[PDB]
Order: sequence, then structure tokens, then C-alpha cells
Amino acid sequence: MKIAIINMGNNVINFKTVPSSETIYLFKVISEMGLNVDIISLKNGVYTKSFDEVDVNDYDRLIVVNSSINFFGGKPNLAILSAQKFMAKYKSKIYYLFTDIRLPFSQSWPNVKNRPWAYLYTEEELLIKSPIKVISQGINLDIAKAAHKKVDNVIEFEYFPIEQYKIHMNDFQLSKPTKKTLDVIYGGSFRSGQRESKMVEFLFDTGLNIEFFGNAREKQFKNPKYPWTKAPVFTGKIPMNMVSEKNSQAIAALIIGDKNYNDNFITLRVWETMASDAVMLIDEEFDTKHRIINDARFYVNNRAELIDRVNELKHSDVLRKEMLSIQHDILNKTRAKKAEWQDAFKKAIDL
DNA sequence: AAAAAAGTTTTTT
DNA sequence: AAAAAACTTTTTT
Ligand SMILES: O=c1ccn([C@@H]2O[C@H](COP(=O)(O)OP(=O)(O)O)[C@@H](O)[C@H]2O)c(=O)[nH]1
Repeated sequence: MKIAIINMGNNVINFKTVPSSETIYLFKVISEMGLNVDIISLKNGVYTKSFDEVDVNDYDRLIVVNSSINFFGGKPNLAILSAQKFMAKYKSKIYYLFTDIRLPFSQSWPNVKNRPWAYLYTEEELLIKSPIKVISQGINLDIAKAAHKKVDNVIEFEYFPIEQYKIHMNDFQLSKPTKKTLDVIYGGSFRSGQRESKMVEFLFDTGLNIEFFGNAREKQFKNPKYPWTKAPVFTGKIPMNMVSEKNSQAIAALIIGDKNYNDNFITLRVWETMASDAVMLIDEEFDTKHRIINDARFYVNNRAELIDRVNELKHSDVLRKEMLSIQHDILNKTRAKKAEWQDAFKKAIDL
């Protein structure tokens, strides 16, 4: 049983980029469940083999991490092209890891055939014909199916909480008490404005000391529907493997998601925050049944409630510590079911 | 020192 | 087979 895992649209080298990091983390957690897996990318490296030096059909399972396939500038992007050529050459079922609602599987050929550089490829080389099974991080498969309505060979859909790999890694550990320098923190990208209203609601004009780290920049928040006066402090992006340490610098860390994530997706940040030294504060709309933690104190409905909750946490170190203890225990409750999680993954990739 | 000019890297869906 | 920003390094006030 030989497994190959690839990222469909980003080069994989180290933990300096999120797409690379997630692909390596996946390679690691799969390896840790006793499976023989190789990451195949553009070049050989510490964690990878090169597309041009391996035969994709020597593998029994091909796993693909979702990605955008947009050709910015209308120029060729080898990460996308080489990955899809690799997929197209494969003659068995492809397992597409759908961790981001914005990144459903899509074919590059239709968007390559009319380019001035189309001559560099052929339909046979890029058009992926093998059956594809979508492994949805979201429990609502109708939403996952809707996102893949325009791709005929996607014949199977199955839910699997892919994002739990963060807590099941062999080197995992909870963050320790950390000196606080912020009231609230949130790390992420702008996501092309898909979550602008929520970001403005909970991170802007709060009167609190808030930091927004990651790709996002203040000048990206210009939608007239969600005005603001005082923005949080924006700092640069950091490596994925340093995120929990960053979250720990704050009293609390925010959990919000895209509309389609509500009561559907449990995201990496849920685990990165829950395991950190920052109290996890979740937008009620994101988890209305409180399935993450059955304690109302971890949920906020709007800006005012967030401000009040944070004020309460700043005022009572006892409450802060009590809540951290609670979220840490809940996290460990899920870590306890690691074997179950591993078995469900194997079943998802037909093993 | 501080501002402008050059050069380089990253982001954009 | 781009353009706009963001981020650095060098040259001028
Ligand atoms: O500087 C940063 C900011 C974010 N992240 C990662 O990016 C994820 C969030 O991605 P996104 O902005 O798409 O938000 P999501 O949809 O996952 O909530 C976080 O959980 C981290 O794993 C990171 O590695 N470095």
C-alpha cells in the first residue's frame, strides 16, 4: 500500500507558507498512522519527491489537498499544471481533501485551452478523467456537492474532520501559561472578503487591544456595508507551526467562519485556539448548538457581548483560568479518540 | 535623519 | 505568459 499526497496548486517545501505546511502536516499524520506515504511536489526536498521523478501509477492511492487553480496574470503556474498533469496520468480513484469551501475541485484544461500558452499542453495531458471522491471537512454534504456541481467525475462525497490532525500529531502539546500582551487576537487571511462583516463586527471598534495577524491588511476592509473607525493592529503572517504560540499572547482568541461553515465546518483555528493559552470565544452563529463546548460562556452573539466577555476575563483571572481548564479538557476528550479518527480516515480513503 | 528612488517579493480568486 | 501592493535596499536631500 503506497500512498502519494500532493497539493493541487501550491509548491510544497517547508512551513513558511500555509499550503505547504498543511500538506506536510497531512503527510506526517498519515505517516503516523502507519501508512507508507510520499509527498510529490515540484522538486525533491526534505519532505518531497519530484513529479518528474516518480510514476504516479506506482501508488495505490492518490490524495490531493484542495487549492485554487487560478492563473493570475493569465500566466502559467507550474504548481497547478504539474499537479493536474500528475492527477490526469493517474488511473485509479483520486481522494480530494476539501478543507476550504472556496477551493472545490475544478479542471484547469478548460481554462488553459484558450491561453496563448495552450500549445504547451494537450487535453489528454491535463484533463483529469479518473473518478474523484471528495472528503469534506464539512458535515453537510449537500453544501460540498453544491460546490462541485460543475465537475462530472466527482462521484463520491464523505464527511471527515480532516482538521483534527493538529491535535493528533505525535508532537502535539497544549500551550503553557503565557505573558499576556493583547486582549483579543485573530490570525488569518482576508479570504477575499468572504468574512468581512464578521471580522468588522468582532475585531473593529471594540476599544480593546486587538491584533489581527496573517495575510490580512487594513486597506482590504473597504466594503461600505461594514464601516468602521478604529481597526485592530495588523501584523504580518507567521509560520503555521507557531500559531498556537501567537494565539497564547492574548487573553482571548476569536472563532468566526464563512457563512457556509456555520454548524458545518470545524476549522483548524478551533483546535489551534482551544489548545492555546487564550480563551476561545466563539461567534454563536458559527456553532448554534454549542457542539464545540457545552458552556455558554465561550460564546458571543455580537460586538457588545464580546467586549463584555473580554472585560469579565480581564477582571477575573480565576474565571479566565477556569475556562482555559475547561477548553483544555474538552480538547483532550477528542484527542482520546485518536484511534477512532485514524480508522475513519483510512475508511475514507478506502483502506 | 528623513525622503525619494530602485530593486525585489508577495498578493490578487 | 499581469498588474498592483507590499516589503527592502540604495541613493538623495
Ligand atoms: O499568520 C498566520 C495566520 C494564519 N495561519 C493559518 O491560517 C489558518 C486560517 O486560515 P483562513 O484565514 O483561511 O481562515 P479559516 O477559514 O481557516 O478560519 C489558521 O488556522 C492558521 O493555521 C498561519 O499559519 N499563519
